[PDB]
Amino acid sequence: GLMQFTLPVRLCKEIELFHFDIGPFENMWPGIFVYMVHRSCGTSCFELEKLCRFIMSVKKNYRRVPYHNWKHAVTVAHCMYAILQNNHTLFTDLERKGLLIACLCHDLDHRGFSNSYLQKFDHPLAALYSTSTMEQHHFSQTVSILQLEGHNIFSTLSSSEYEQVLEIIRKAIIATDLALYFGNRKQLEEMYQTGSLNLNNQSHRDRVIGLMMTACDLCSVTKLWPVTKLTANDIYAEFWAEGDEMKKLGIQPIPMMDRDKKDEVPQGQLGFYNAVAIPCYTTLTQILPPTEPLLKACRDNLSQWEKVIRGEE
Ligand SMILES: Cn1cc(NC(=O)c2nc(C3CC3)ccc2Nc2cncnc2)c(C(=O)NCC(C)(C)O)n1
Ligand SMILES: [Mg+2]
Ligand SMILES: [Zn+2]
Repeated sequence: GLMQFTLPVRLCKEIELFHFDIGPFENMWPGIFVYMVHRSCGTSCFELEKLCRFIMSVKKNYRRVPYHNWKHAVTVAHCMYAILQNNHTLFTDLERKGLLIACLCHDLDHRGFSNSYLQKFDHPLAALYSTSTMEQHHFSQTVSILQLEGHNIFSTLSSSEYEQVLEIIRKAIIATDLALYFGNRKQLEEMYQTGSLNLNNQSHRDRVIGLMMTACDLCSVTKLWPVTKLTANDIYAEFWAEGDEMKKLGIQPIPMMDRDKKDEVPQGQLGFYNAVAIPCYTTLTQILPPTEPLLKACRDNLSQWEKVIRGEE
């Protein structure tokens, strides 16, 4: 209770910023996450012994893949921290509790392959879950660990408040199916612009929380260039591995996933920045102005990709 986590000065300062990198020291990441919970939610939110045992079970059940790993899970959790600490009054006590835990669990048990490859491989999870195949599997994993003994971190909530938070976490983990981002944003764009957006409307809240979960998920496009550039390599290591497996089924993969098509990558990032990221953060700023720094960071990294095409690097 009187046991505050304190980070070295550089981290203490640099963790409040949006563009923070959580560093290459794995064993610090659980402390970082706990520091973030305590400042974002409170020292009372979670029994510190149940939290630490949860955190380390979640860590155990992320795999050793290049991108969709334990570092991603913590990275995404930080971007959510940053948003909440810059939107102090807007979000309920349960929302702050739920969301940080959703982000840490969003990609639980990721294999390094998309929903499309699970379908075309005819994987069992495709049979169980036709749409948002992995994201439903992720949430299934979270629920499984929450229920392990000495892991129920929400044991002080009422039966209703506990259903509330698992629903927040369910919607939040499904939201990270990018195939749902497009319509969700498009519906928030109109609502803002026609001025019918209303944060007391709980169907609108689910949408805005949906945007926050994309924003956080893609937040490697919102780092300083050297972190974004280097994380590109990790994401494309999963992409090219999946295309290898697409080739293996007798399917010529989309250039993105074809490791013979590395020349096309800069342009592919443009199309991604213009098509998915700039619009994601634009629409997020319009709803949550103090998230502007994610847009600024995104655009800077958009410019660095133009500069790579122009040969200046
Ligand atoms: C050519 N191309 C690249 C794509 N995606 C990515 O490059 C990308 N995806 C994600 C996850 C999925 C959200 C996260 C980071 C990413 N890049 C990145 C850059 N720098 C640092 N870290 C990460 C797409 C794409 O998915 N289009 C959308 C579809 C293909 C679904 O239409 N198309
Ligand atoms: Mg995912
Ligand atoms: Zn993710």
